[PDB]
Amino acid sequence: IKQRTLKNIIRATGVGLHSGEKVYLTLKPAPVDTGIVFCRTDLDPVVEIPARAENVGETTMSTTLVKGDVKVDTVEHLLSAMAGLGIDNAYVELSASEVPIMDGSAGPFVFLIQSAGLQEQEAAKKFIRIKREVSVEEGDKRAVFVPFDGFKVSFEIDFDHPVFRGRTQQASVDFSSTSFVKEVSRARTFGFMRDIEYLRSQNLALGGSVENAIVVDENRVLNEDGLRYEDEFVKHKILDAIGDLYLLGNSLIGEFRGFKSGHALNNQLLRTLIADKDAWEVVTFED
Ligand SMILES: C[C@@H](O)[C@H](NC(=O)c1ccc(C#Cc2ccc(CN3CCOCC3)cc2)cc1)C(=O)NO
Ligand SMILES: [Zn+2]
Repeated sequence: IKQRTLKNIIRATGVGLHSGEKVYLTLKPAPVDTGIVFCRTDLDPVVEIPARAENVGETTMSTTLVKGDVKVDTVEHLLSAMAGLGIDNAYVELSASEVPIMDGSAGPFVFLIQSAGLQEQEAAKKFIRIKREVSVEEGDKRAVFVPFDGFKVSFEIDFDHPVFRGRTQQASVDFSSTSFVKEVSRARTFGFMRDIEYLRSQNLALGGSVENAIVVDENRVLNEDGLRYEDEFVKHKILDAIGDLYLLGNSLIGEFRGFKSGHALNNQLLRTLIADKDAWEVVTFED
């Protein structure tokens, strides 16, 4: 009902998944109507980039926010955690151009946010409510918003790989009955060994390891300790979608369905929705 921020400042450290750079992350409370703002504190002047669809850059690997010649790479997992915990306002300070990958999931971030504490603010919380279907497609990929009285995220993947043979590749999460933390937050990012070796040849995925990603070779999951969920891969796609959806700037009242979608198509959906003014409205929980 009311806007939420952090109660205290909290710090964490990690490595950027693509850049491999050590990064210091500081989450800070922020005033009412700030939204989630990334701050590049290594730069003078400090560059603030609100986590909004208009600040997304063209990047095929992850969601990247850009302002001038400055970027903040790989924001989706931390944004998913902000969205999952209903954090309206926060500054996310970074000492480098990439959010740390942590364990590849939103687990460390949801724990970090809860550890900082939650602070109720003196302003009504606003939600973006989907009023009509908005859909984007490209080839076999689709991402759609549908009106829904609540918040629901559906995803389907379809990989031609034996690890995916008979494995859950579709999942739907209705957040009125399911906990973001319990069933989505711990889902780790994943990569196919071929895709990974190719990113490595482009000097990308430098901070990647079996400690922060599920690595799938031609036969099996390489990670010795296995999966956190039988449907971990599709649950991570849901985690990614929730982070991308949070670039709308407010919690969503609606349903998202993704069909082999990724950050590029998710962002195209956000832009089409915003441009389609009659397809959405910004409302309070009471309204
Ligand atoms: C939708 C998601 O697929 C998407 N994830 C990514 O695109 C993504 C994930 C992980 C990585 C990585 C990595 C990495 C892991 C291990 C090794 C070491 N070895 C290399 C050879 O095999 C044995 C191990 C090197 C690098 C790269 C990219 C996402 O979550 N977007 O949000
Ligand atoms: Zn991801």
